[PDB]
Amino acid sequence: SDTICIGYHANNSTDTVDTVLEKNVTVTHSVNLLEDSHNGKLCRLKGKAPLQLGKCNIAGWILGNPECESLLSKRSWSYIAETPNSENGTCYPGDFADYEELREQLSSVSSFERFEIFPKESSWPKHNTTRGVTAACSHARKSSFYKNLLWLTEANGSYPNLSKSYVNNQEKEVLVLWGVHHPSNIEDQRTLYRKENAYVSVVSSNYNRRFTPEIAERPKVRNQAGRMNYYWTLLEPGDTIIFEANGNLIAPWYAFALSRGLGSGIITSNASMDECDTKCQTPQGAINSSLPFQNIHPVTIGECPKYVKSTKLRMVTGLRNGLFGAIAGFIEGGWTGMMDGWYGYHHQNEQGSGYAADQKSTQNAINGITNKVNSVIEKMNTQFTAVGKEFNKLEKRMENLNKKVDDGFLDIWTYNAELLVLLENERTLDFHDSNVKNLYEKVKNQLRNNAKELGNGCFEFYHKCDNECMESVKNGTYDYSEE
Amino acid sequence: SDTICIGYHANNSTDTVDTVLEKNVTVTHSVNLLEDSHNGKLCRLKGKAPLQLGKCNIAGWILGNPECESLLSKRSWSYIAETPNSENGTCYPGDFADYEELREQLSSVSSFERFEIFPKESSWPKHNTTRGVTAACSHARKSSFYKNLLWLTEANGSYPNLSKSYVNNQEKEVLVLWGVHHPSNIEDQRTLYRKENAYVSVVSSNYNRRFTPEIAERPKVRNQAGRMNYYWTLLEPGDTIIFEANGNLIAPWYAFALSRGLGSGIITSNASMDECDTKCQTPQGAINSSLPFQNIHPVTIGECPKYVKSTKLRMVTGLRNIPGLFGAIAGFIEGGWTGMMDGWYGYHHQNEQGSGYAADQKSTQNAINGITNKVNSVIEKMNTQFTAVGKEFNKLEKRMENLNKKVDDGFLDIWTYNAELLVLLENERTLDFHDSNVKNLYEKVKNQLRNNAKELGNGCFEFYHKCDNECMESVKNGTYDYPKYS
Amino acid sequence: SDTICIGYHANNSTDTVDTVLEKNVTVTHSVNLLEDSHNGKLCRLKGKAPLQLGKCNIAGWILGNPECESLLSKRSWSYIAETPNSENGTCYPGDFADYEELREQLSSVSSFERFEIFPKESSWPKHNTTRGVTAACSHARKSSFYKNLLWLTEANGSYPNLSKSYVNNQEKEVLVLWGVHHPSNIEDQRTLYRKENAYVSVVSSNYNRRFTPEIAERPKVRNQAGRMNYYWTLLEPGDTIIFEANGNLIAPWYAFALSRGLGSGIITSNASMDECDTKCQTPQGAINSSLPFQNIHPVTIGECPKYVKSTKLRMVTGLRNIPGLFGAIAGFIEGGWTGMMDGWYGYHHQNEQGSGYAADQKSTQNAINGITNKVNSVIEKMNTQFTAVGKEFNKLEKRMENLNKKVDDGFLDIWTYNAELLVLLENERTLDFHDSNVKNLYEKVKNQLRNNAKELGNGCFEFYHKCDNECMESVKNGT
Ligand SMILES: *[C@@H]1O[C@H](CO)[C@@H](O[C@@H]2O[C@H](CO)[C@@H](O[C@@H]3O[C@H](CO[C@H]4O[C@H](CO)[C@@H](O)[C@H](O[C@H]5O[C@H](CO)[C@@H](O)[C@H](O)[C@@H]5O)[C@@H]4O)[C@@H](O)[C@H](O[C@H]4O[C@H](CO)[C@@H](O)[C@H](O)[C@@H]4O)[C@@H]3O)[C@H](O)[C@H]2NC(C)=O)[C@H](O)[C@H]1NC(C)=O
Ligand SMILES: *[C@@H]1O[C@H](CO)[C@@H](O[C@@H]2O[C@H](CO)[C@@H](O[C@@H]3O[C@H](CO[C@H]4O[C@H](CO)[C@@H](O)[C@H](O)[C@@H]4O)[C@@H](O)[C@H](O[C@H]4O[C@H](CO)[C@@H](O)[C@H](O)[C@@H]4O)[C@@H]3O)[C@H](O)[C@H]2NC(C)=O)[C@H](O)[C@H]1NC(C)=O
Ligand SMILES: *[C@@H]1O[C@H](CO)[C@@H](O[C@@H]2O[C@H](CO)[C@@H](O[C@@H]3O[C@H](CO)[C@@H](O)[C@H](O)[C@@H]3O)[C@H](O)[C@H]2NC(C)=O)[C@H](O)[C@H]1NC(C)=O
Ligand SMILES: *[C@@H]1O[C@H](CO)[C@@H](O[C@@H]2O[C@H](CO)[C@@H](O)[C@H](O)[C@H]2NC(C)=O)[C@H](O)[C@H]1NC(C)=O
Ligand SMILES: *[C@@H]1O[C@H](CO)[C@@H](O[C@@H]2O[C@H](CO)[C@@H](O)[C@H](O)[C@H]2NC(C)=O)[C@H](O)[C@H]1NC(C)=O
Ligand SMILES: *[C@@H]1O[C@H](CO)[C@@H](O[C@@H]2O[C@H](CO)[C@@H](O)[C@H](O)[C@H]2NC(C)=O)[C@H](O)[C@H]1NC(C)=O
Ligand SMILES: *[C@@H]1O[C@H](CO)[C@@H](O[C@@H]2O[C@H](CO)[C@@H](O)[C@H](O)[C@H]2NC(C)=O)[C@H](O)[C@H]1NC(C)=O
Ligand SMILES: *[C@@H]1O[C@H](CO)[C@@H](O)[C@H](O)[C@H]1NC(C)=O
Ligand SMILES: *[C@@H]1O[C@H](CO)[C@@H](O)[C@H](O)[C@H]1NC(C)=O
Ligand SMILES: *[C@@H]1O[C@H](CO)[C@@H](O)[C@H](O)[C@H]1NC(C)=O
Ligand SMILES: *[C@@H]1O[C@H](CO)[C@@H](O)[C@H](O)[C@H]1NC(C)=O
Ligand SMILES: *[C@@H]1O[C@H](CO)[C@@H](O)[C@H](O)[C@H]1NC(C)=O
Ligand SMILES: *[C@@H]1O[C@H](CO)[C@@H](O)[C@H](O)[C@H]1NC(C)=O
Ligand SMILES: *[C@@H]1O[C@H](CO)[C@@H](O)[C@H](O)[C@H]1NC(C)=O
Ligand SMILES: *[C@@H]1O[C@H](CO)[C@@H](O)[C@H](O)[C@H]1NC(C)=O
Ligand SMILES: *[C@@H]1O[C@H](CO)[C@@H](O)[C@H](O)[C@H]1NC(C)=O
Ligand SMILES: *[C@@H]1O[C@H](CO)[C@@H](O)[C@H](O)[C@H]1NC(C)=O
Repeated sequence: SDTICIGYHANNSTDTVDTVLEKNVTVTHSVNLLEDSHNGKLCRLKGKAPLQLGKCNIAGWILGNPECESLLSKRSWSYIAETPNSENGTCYPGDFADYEELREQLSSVSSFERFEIFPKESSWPKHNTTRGVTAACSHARKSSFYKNLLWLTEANGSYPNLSKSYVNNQEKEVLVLWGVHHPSNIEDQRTLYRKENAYVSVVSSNYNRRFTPEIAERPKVRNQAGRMNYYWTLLEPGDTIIFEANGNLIAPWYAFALSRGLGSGIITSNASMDECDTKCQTPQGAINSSLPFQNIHPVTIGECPKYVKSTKLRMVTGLRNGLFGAIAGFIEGGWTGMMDGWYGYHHQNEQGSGYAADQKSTQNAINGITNKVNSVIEKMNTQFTAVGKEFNKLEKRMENLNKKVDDGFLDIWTYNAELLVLLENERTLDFHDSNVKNLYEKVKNQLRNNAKELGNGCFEFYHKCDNECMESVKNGTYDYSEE
Repeated sequence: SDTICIGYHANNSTDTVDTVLEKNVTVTHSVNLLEDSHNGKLCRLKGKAPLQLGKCNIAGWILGNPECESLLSKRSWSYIAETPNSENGTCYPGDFADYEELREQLSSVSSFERFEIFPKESSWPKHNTTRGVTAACSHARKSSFYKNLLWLTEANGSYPNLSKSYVNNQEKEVLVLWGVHHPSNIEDQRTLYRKENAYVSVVSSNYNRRFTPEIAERPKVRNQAGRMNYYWTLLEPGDTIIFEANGNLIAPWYAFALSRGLGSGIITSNASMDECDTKCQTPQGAINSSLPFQNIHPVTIGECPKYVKSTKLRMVTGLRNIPGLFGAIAGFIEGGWTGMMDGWYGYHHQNEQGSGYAADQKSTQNAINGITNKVNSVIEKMNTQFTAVGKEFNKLEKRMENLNKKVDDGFLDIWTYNAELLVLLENERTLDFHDSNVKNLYEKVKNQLRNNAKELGNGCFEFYHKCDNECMESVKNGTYDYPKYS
Repeated sequence: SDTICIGYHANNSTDTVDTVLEKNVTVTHSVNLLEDSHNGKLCRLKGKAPLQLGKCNIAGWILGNPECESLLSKRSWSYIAETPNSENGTCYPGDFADYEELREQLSSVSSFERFEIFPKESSWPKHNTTRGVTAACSHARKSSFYKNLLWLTEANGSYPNLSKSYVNNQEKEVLVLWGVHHPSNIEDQRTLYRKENAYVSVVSSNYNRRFTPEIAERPKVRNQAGRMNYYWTLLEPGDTIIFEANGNLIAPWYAFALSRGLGSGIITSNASMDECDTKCQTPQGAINSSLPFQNIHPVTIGECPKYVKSTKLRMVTGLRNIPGLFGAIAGFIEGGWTGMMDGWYGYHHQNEQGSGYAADQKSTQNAINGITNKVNSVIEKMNTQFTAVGKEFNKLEKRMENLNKKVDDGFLDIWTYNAELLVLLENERTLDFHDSNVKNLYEKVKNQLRNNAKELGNGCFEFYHKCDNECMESVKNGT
């Protein structure tokens, strides 16, 4: 007897997917949508390396703590990496005004340039510029001080009025930092500033603040009962800043001209830097930006996949290894032997035997599933952003609001991703079930009376069929010689 | 021989939709789910017109900058519209305390009424009330000052202690604003206030602050080295506010009795206002709220379609236009019928009495009702809370500004993804549905005409027996007398 | 002649669901996905009862308003419940610094220990410790004061310098509260403090502030033109706090050692407490947390279903009830069988030995298992973290308040839309599924009886050969 069979692919694949109706379905071909690995390194974003702070936090780096590396020239960075629990910040204890705010300002800086705003050798001719050192800020076992500030003191029994101004002719924003010293007793205030009641005044076109030292005994920090409060402001292009004091000023020595870029952010990381590039950086390492979802870390920088709590997001592209009754229905098994398509034919006649795929229906199915995967992947809108937000000890409400935002996006993206994969995996299998059922009915319609339907997807020809009648039948031309 | 064919509609439509399996599919009918047009005007929200500030920002308007129009009547507004050239604010340089907070609080009011809190002519018998004008607040080429504040100065060589109180009897909140002058040198401090050390004190039942002038040389803004700081508080009904100073006070002259309503916001727009109503205002113009999505602007006020980055959201309602999951459409019935123009699905008959198309009304009306219900569900399930998306943050609120941007951008990402895929997937489902309606019509006829006709394999049945117009009507209305012909 | 029929289940159910194509479809079985009821009481979260403040707000409780002495002995809680009449707070008028911030801090406290930081009887030997009472803080018709603070005044014509330190040896954070008095006139300043210009100083390793009294005429609140501003700080373990003053200090008397727990929150509720447990508390009452969605209240504490504006989220699990896409149900098999009560799909046989219905167990069991897996996926994929939705903002934080409102409202719109459409679309898919299982059941037998029977067109086959009960069982068993 002669036979033409319609059937589908099977292979040695062990891939499993989940579907809305069935868990743990072994499938022939599949695509993973979930980034779940990282390279364990810090990499370049947008071509530039990050600003690496090493032993310091931003306070110590921006103030110039003697244990931190100085930036002498103009530099650029993609994001900032500080390590956890950096211990070199404000070596002299005090309050850093709007510290988190300043950290956020430095996260959106494309270029950054240190310059000597009030040069130490020439700006203070009637004050002592070389005695302002302390053991709290020592380096290599010798006392020192912040490299960007200058602790002025009395000279020859007097601390005269000082008035120092600076005009921003840099055609960009200038970040100016300064300090105010608060002694632990009036003896030290008298010794250093030759006055009991001093003041500091700092003004620009849009900044204006007056400081008066407050003297009291305090618990010792870094063996210091005194305090220095740190302050900063952004001087607009063309604007001037005026410093006026008769005591206690920790004066600007170096300041920073800066250029703004894309908003970036700060990564806390114990990971080391490497000679890699990336479109998306996480605290434990860089991740590929090709898939729509990732489960490595919710706080990322770059053009990043959405963070999900999922551990598996596997999308079926092939077949069971149903809704339309053929696959796992009346055609109960796949053909490992057919290795050139998803759907096709098996012939058995006197002229020879073997499997062959139907190129038309397989190519249509391959092209459609490809469009489906590309839509799940490429419809994902991806802007360059920095997720992280920093809040101080009196911003717990803002911190919890930020956590409620990140967590809600996580719940929405996790649920929708899980269910999308479950439902569309079901749809993809029905699509294959319907492509083979339509292939069967196409041949049945052509083979109207010339064959018996065996009920297994196979038709036994009455008309004697060689290897020549079939090529016309699989090419869909038939002339409906009874044995 | 006589023949009855099953087929589906085709027309001259050029609409294209995308589906999960195929992009750019030509279809007979489709619906747009994406608002992509606005009317270019500012409209009334919740029945009320916005406050239009024109040349002024809220600061200049509320202080009474001499270049701003004063409000003589009691009025109401749903939101505030300032223009990109709103440049007239604090004409005398200084800090406006909690400015953004005041902008948000003033953005929608049930009633608003300016009134003379401390009449200039009668409240300060021992101070100079006529010398406090400056070129920084010039008007008509003459020095001037804010119309709602009064710059008190010394009179006859003395600036006496002042203590002025006001009881809120307005049975609503009163917005009281005031200022503090900070001279640029001690000579000016002496000349105007006859003291080097002055203070200002302002107290209510829940507001309590003391100000002392700080004198220093400062860079000149609008040719002023001095500074004036502006302050405000909302005095609750029945409460008292007390001003105490011996110098430097920029005193309240007019205040505002107001009732605030549900929180609104500020629109920055160069669009003109019109006598239109809307549920959703956008900076470039009002938009309809009938569709679930819009791509006009992310920052809107009202009950608004969700903002998406999509450029096209077209939902198929009809069929592939050919002038498949179930094998019929674009399968064995490979083409549509331009000739059938009164339904989606139907028949072509040819017998000795004539030929022509006819739509199957039952199955067509069923499909129209389902697709209608499907489109209405996609549209009407969209809950949109009244919201004012915009948020203003000052130079020290950058983290807050980025948190607000992360919220708007996260919602944009969720809604764009969900909108695109919903249309991609439901477009596929709608086409499967039409394909399955044609299969069931074809199979319905095949069951009726069991052996009395040959299946040609293209949607057509070749009758063995002669079939007239009562027989053809019998097949199309599903009362085919099968035994009669066997 | 002998007949075998394929059909589907029908019952007396009146449940209705909506589908994307058709509203209000009567179905045989369904599951509710929407929690829409609550028990009307306050319950224990994570095993611990809430702190009920009753007549007091948090200011009155933490400061020790004399009308809150019944709250001085509560030490552990899961969340805080204030009532709509919580009116006893700062009985002496003034500003409470970072009050909302402190309310959020106390929302995340596991254990709480009040302790006498500066004992009134022994810490102030040269000041008057018994005169600092006022009618603004009355108790039992006698002037009084906060039970956790001490209003120090001059003794015998002088208010001497004071310096008091405290070392946190509690091995946990110590919440320290204090105040600064601001009289309305300089006569009262001299009377209480023997000084016109005083100062207060409070310092630790990370806190540093100096306060100066401001003397001015003020409107009277609770008959007081004076003011007391309230302050606090969290003292780190091992750190020292130093109080220094020569006047106007309202000194700490008791402080609080606290241990943080899971971040929780504050509920305002008129509901009474009961001896119940819940994984989710709402202001009107506790709710079940089993379903993925609830419509009771958007501001919840616990592991909570997502809040939706929906009034009905019913998912069909069974079939159209007749007491489609694949053409059988409501197609050529126009009705369901109330008689078949042992399955969703099955057969009716009629031959010379008898008649009756029989469910096809394989196809029914396969369908029941698949629909079960689907219902469980919709439910169990819902990630539910312990959260406290609520956020409190003061009169100068409207922008923050409206940003929090935009966040809550955005999540509500996303979840409502997605829930409604998921149910409409999966209800359609579920009904399509049943239509397809009966079509495949019909087609299986039609292939089996290729020439031996006439297809009647209603799901029934008229046997040509006489078919007995072993022939019938083989057709129903596919043998
Ligand atoms: C309650 O709290 C108040 C605070 O509000 C206390 O008031 C303060 O008390 C302290 C001590 O009681 C006062 O400090 C003293 O100041 C005098 C005045 O010194 C000045 O006057 C002289 C010239 O006019 C000169 O002697 C001084 O020179 C000092 O400073 C320079 C700095 O370079 C240095 O070179 C010198 O060597 C001197 O150090 C200065 O110009 C000062 O003379 C006192 O010295 C005494 O104390 C120190 C330390 O104890 C000791 O070393 C000396 O031997 C000497 O015995 C001292 O420093 C402060 O001025 C007060 N402040 C106010 C506002 O009144 C009050 O005392 C507290 N009461 C109680 C009961 O505790
Ligand atoms: C370091 O910093 C301190 C504080 O910042 C400065 O101290 C101030 O210095 C100014 C300038 O000398 C002082 O102002 C002066 O006040 C004198 C007194 O004026 C009052 O009394 C007279 C007569 O009773 C009245 O006519 C007058 O209207 C006032 O009521 C004035 O007479 C001075 O004017 C002289 O200088 C100006 C220019 O500056 C001329 O135009 C005049 O013609 C006149 O010759 C002057 O205005 C001020 O009092 C000081 N403050 C304090 C708190 O003492 C230091 O000067 C500064 N530098 C140094 C080196 O210490
Ligand atoms: C920069 O960072 C380093 C590392 O954190 C700092 O060195 C550390 O300084 C702390 C504080 O002084 C030391 O702790 C103290 O040790 C001393 C002596 O043992 C003791 O008296 C204190 O009670 C406390 O235990 C710590 O041991 C020390 N560690 C090392 C490795 O040196 C340094 O101070 C920082 N310098 C600047 C300028 O920021
Ligand atoms: C600033 O103060 C320092 C220390 O008080 C002065 O340093 C002294 O300088 C002389 C030379 O002029 C040396 O002989 C001393 O040994 C230095 N003392 C110390 C402790 O190093 C310094 O001179 C002062 N600055 C100016 C400009 O006079
Ligand atoms: C109101 O706004 C106008 C325009 O912003 C101001 O006029 C400008 O004033 C500056 C002086 O600082 C000049 O440099 C410009 O040439 C002016 N522009 C025009 C078009 O005249 C005006 O001063 C503002 N007035 C007040 C009271 O705020
Ligand atoms: C005007 O009011 C002030 C304050 O009420 C009176 O007293 C002065 O107050 C300031 C504080 O702002 C102190 O620095 C002064 O020392 C006070 N003057 C004294 C004590 O004589 C002032 O007396 C009042 N003016 C008149 C004319 O009564
Ligand atoms: C505790 O709260 C009550 C009510 O909120 C406070 O005031 C009572 O209010 C009404 C009159 O307005 C009456 O019940 C009593 O006359 C009021 N009581 C008193 C003592 O005035 C009460 O003052 C609050 N107590 C404290 C210490 O804050
Ligand atoms: C999933 O299927 C694989 C075979 O494909 C099997 O080895 C494994 O145990 C299954 N896991 C289950 C049923 O949980
Ligand atoms: C103070 O005297 C020293 C003496 O060595 C001198 O070097 C310094 O320049 C003087 N300070 C001045 C002139 O401001
Ligand atoms: C889309 O379809 C239209 C109409 O058939 C056709 O003209 C156009 O070339 C197609 N291509 C794209 C990219 O839209
Ligand atoms: C808004 O809808 C109305 C009613 O359908 C319509 O007349 C109007 O043109 C629409 N406007 C815009 C801008 O779409
Ligand atoms: C100052 O004195 C003149 C003449 O006595 C008088 O006209 C004027 O009103 C006085 N100033 C004030 C504020 O009354
Ligand atoms: C107020 O000041 C002006 C100067 O601008 C002066 O001419 C006038 O007389 C003064 N009036 C009083 C009452 O002092
Ligand atoms: C069906 O068509 C026949 C032929 O004209 C007609 O006589 C009969 O009334 C129709 N039955 C219906 C519409 O139910
Ligand atoms: C829905 O259908 C039922 C019949 O099962 C009917 O009683 C009811 O009135 C219909 N409408 C609503 C809103 O329930
Ligand atoms: C404190 O003051 C009260 C009343 O003012 C008085 O009865 C008491 O004896 C005083 N005690 C001391 C120690 O001064
Ligand atoms: C101080 O006040 C107490 C309060 O009772 C009093 O007994 C004593 O006599 C007063 N005088 C002195 C010097 O202690």
